Amino acid sequence: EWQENKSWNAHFTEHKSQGVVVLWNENKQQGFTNNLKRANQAFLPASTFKIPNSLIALDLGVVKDEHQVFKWDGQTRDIATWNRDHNLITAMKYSVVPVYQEFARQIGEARMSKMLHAFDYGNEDISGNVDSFWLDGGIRISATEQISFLRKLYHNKLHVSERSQRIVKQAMLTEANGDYIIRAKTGYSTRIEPKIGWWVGWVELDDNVWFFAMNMDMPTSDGLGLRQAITKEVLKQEKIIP
Ligand SMILES: COc1ccc(-c2cccc(C(=O)O)c2)cc1
Ligand SMILES: [Cl-]
Repeated sequence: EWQENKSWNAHFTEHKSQGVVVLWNENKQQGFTNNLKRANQAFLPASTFKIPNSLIALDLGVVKDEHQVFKWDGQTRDIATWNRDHNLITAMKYSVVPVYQEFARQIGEARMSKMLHAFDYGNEDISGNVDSFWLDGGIRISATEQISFLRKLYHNKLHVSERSQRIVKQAMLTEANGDYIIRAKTGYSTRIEPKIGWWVGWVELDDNVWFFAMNMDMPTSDGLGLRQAITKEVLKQEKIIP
């Protein structure tokens, strides 16, 4: 049911890094990873938390739809794409933390906690600031737990409306061509050690879906592109994508 393929470790060592890739073959109900223990190691989700955060905001009506404009608050931040108006699609695309912090404040601690328990999300612990716990609070989630959560989202089995789940899956759209569709979300955790990068989502094929969750050590922002590049090298090696 789970199989460990250490040959994938080469994809991390080539960049003098360390990490895990977890793949789940939905048709076969079989999982594959280079490191079974790290596959189950729990980290801060960082911006991968925008997936459940989006679902909750939509289902509570904090966000009406994917077109509602959230105006820039006028504070110039170090990420240029953050200093502009956004909707849910672009807020996800550019991982706009301040927009989602406003979501979290409107959701509030009580409803946020209830919804994460309902989602069985990670350790379900939101200790810390209601608008930063996923960056520097007590919430933790592993790669296999990310896949478990994503499988529910894909099948519309989370305890929010179908509409909310469809909109979030629209917002997760990352790449699409004649060969595959990727719906995914990046994360970059820097506020508490160890600094890591995330990429979680799935690859839609004609007759199967491959769910994936990867994280890797990320001492500097220079390596952020490796989150997707390493995942794609594994998918290519396993003949999942050309
Ligand atoms: C060194 O600090 C930072 C802080 C934030 C980012 C960032 C901001 C928005 C999107 C992404 C990204 O995943 O593409 C990364 C980078 C570096
Ligand atoms: Cl879509």
